[PDB]
Amino acid sequence: SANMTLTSLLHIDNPYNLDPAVLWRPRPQRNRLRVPIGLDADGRPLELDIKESAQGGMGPHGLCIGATGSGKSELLRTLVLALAMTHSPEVLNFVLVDFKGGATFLGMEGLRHVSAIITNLEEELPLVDRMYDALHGEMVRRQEHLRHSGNYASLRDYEKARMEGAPLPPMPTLFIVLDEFSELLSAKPDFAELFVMIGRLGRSLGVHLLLASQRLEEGKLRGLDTHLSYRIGLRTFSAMESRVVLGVPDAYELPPSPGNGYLKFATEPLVRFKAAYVSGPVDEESESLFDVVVRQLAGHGPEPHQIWLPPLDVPPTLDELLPPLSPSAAHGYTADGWEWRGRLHAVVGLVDRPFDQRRDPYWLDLSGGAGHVGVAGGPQTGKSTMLRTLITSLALLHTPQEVQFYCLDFGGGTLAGLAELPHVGSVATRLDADRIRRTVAEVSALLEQREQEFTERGIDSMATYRRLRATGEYAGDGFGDVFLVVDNWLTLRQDYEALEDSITQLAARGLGYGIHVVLSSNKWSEFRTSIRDLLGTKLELRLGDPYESEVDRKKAANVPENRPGRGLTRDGYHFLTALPRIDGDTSAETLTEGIATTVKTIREAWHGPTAPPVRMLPNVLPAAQLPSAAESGTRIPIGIDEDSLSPVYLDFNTDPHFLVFGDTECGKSNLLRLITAGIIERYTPQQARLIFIDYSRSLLDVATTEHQIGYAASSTAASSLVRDIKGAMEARLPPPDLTPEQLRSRSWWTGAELFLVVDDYEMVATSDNPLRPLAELLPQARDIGLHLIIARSMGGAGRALYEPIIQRIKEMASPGLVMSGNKDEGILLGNVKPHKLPQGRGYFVERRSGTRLIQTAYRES
Ligand SMILES: Nc1ncnc2c1ncn2[C@@H]1O[C@H](COP(=O)(O)OP(=O)(O)OP(=O)(O)O)[C@@H](O)[C@H]1O
Ligand SMILES: Nc1ncnc2c1ncn2[C@@H]1O[C@H](COP(=O)(O)OP(=O)(O)OP(=O)(O)O)[C@@H](O)[C@H]1O
Ligand SMILES: [Mg+2]
Ligand SMILES: [Mg+2]
Repeated sequence: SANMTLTSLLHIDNPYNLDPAVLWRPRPQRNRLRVPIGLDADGRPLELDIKESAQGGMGPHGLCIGATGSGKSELLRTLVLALAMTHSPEVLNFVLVDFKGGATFLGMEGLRHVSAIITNLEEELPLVDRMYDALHGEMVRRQEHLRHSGNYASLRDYEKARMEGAPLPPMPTLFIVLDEFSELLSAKPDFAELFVMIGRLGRSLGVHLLLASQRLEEGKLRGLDTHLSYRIGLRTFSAMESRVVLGVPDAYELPPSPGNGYLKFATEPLVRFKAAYVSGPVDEESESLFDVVVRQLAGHGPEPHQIWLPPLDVPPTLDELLPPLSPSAAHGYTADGWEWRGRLHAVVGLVDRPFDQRRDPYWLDLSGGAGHVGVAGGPQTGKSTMLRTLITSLALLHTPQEVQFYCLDFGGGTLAGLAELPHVGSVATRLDADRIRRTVAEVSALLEQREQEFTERGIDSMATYRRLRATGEYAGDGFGDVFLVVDNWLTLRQDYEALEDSITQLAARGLGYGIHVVLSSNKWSEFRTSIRDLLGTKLELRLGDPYESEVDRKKAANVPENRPGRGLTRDGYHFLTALPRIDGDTSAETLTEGIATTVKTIREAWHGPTAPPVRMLPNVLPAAQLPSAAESGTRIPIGIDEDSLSPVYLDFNTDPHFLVFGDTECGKSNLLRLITAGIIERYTPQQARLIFIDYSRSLLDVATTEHQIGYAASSTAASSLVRDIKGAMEARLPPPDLTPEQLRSRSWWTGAELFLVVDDYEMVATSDNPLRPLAELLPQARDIGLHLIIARSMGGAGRALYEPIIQRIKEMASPGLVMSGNKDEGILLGNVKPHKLPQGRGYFVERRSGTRLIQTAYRES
């Protein structure tokens, strides 16, 4: 027995001129799914009929065993190719599976019969579980098709009803060839359930299975030995393996030459045969016969139903998951005229649904309820990338007047690439602490504004507000839907604990007023229990721990460790985050160049008002911007705070004294002239008078008025001015028997109040301090008309806190200001230790409102 060509057994004279029309002709009931595989001893061809026993013979399913060198690989090629040359893709589809990296089905791709070639599963082991659901889904799909089409019971009933005289789609029988199923089950033994289900359903569903392995052990065929009708035994490894698949050890004794084997079915005798080949040439009195055949058959017939889809390797882009994007008129670069534009929906990635034999785009409904977005994942998992997609995705479906973004980049500084977007208004890095506080303060203010205004106007919900601005006839707040983005929440609740509770309350009531938070961190446990529950839309990636997950502990573990972008959809499915690109390139190494081009496209397509910036404390605040005397009253504005950028006042009718510390050239003398000038504009010389102690002579600009009483530039002139004002205020001291009314009205004395303005107190606080005698009057300064306004340098200020004058001023809780300095001096006033501050800036300390960062005003001349 030499070796014969398959073209010979199929009665084909000319292989180089195949006609698919005369190959896929309607075959008789017996010849259906019946092809020759080789010749027997006598010389008669041996046919394999994989039809059910009730229709033909050798049952629906079968098994093939053959050790290395038995031609197991070549046999499987011959069987498939023969079936392909005898049937149309209309009536037959293949699922070719090899557990190990075998090139058995290499070249089968061209055939329209082949739905999927699943090779090499020993490596990416979880693919087995996917392949389970992909096939399990096919079983259910075929069944529901038979339940729906009519109420048929089997494919055969369906098929010829269809071909009898009916209108139905062709439903081809499915042939599944799984190689090395033995070492597959020894890897994932739970997979055997699929096999059993096939043996239970496959006959009616038209699904035929062929289990092939290099070597077998008897345990593997548990609950399968019955369903496997025909058995092809090539040269086995042991005598027992030959037995468990045939009943006799005859396969062990087969010649080492490949091609020889036996064929057992039911109770009918073995038939030794010799398989034909397809991997050779043909002669006459290079290239294989396989290639020649496939080359001609490829491209003919209906393309098969996809059972297996590309298993989540290369990430998609935003243009890939969205309709064609075009520069619209007064709508920017967006999906012009799309139904889902400006619906607060955003596409993020691609979800894998293998059971449903499809892959869905992942969409988020930030239109309320789930408007808050949370992201978690271990180091280098793909967070910072995820955020950039979500922002860009929203940026593509919305105009900068509809959405705004304010970011706190605490995870890599990658967000700075989107800073030129018209949708963003601020991108604060970890080094810009001033902008970080303001970014949160700005949104906090907007929330409070919308909290009141929405009730004042006829606005019942944020949906209405969005609908009002949509008319293009309403301005509102100047904002739309605002998104506060934090890259690393952990970093935030460490360096800025105060902002944790701040942003938390933003989330607790912001969704109803169009304020969204988009927070990201490493672990869900890094989010406090109070705020973690507020994140409606959670986007979970690969975690450092599969537990602590917010979807499924189990599933979380199956998420690829070192494959960035992979995650777990809320429904419990694997997905892959898209890339923030609209170019089309899906390569992560050229991401930087990609993002920059996307932002460039969106910005240049938008020719309107951009996102409102985060306003901050001015480097220089003009005193003219402060409320006038006719506005404030007797109160004197000195600057604005960081909290709400609102004026900060000093009311000398409530607290009589004021004290300010600060290093050299910080703004002491300027603040002193500012406060003084405020007194001039609000008091008449018969209401309040001034006395200056200015050794450095910095206060000449404000000592020219009629209020001026005494000006001292020397220690002698200073202490001289103390003697006469001491005895003066001593005269105003309350008589013992005064009624409470007389006390609070200050009736027993008349005249003006005295404002003692002292600049450079460190230079006047020598061994013999001129201000010392007045120390005993400072507590009684309220019952009289005394006021102390003192400025002192930073050096040795901490130890000066114990001086009689200052120690009593601080004791009676006088308003104070701590400007630029160092921490060596310790806490001077309030609860904040001094540090390097820009000119004019300081920490305003008041008994009420406590400590507050403010910016003092600059007064020229
Ligand atoms: N969906 C994706 N597809 C392909 N590559 C990705 C994807 N997501 C992230 N990457 C790659 O992973 C790298 C890290 O991304 P990213 O900075 O988002 O992770 P991270 O968790 O924020 O890192 P870190 O924890 O250090 O801040 C990037 O260089 C990017 O190229
Ligand atoms: N409120 C302010 N805002 C911005 N800049 C200011 C303010 N006040 C002062 N400056 C700047 O600081 C510089 C010094 O101001 P000022 O004379 O108040 O310092 P000082 O407290 O008197 O220090 P020194 O006692 O060492 O002179 C000035 O050149 C001025 O431009
Ligand atoms: Mg990061
Ligand atoms: Mg000064």
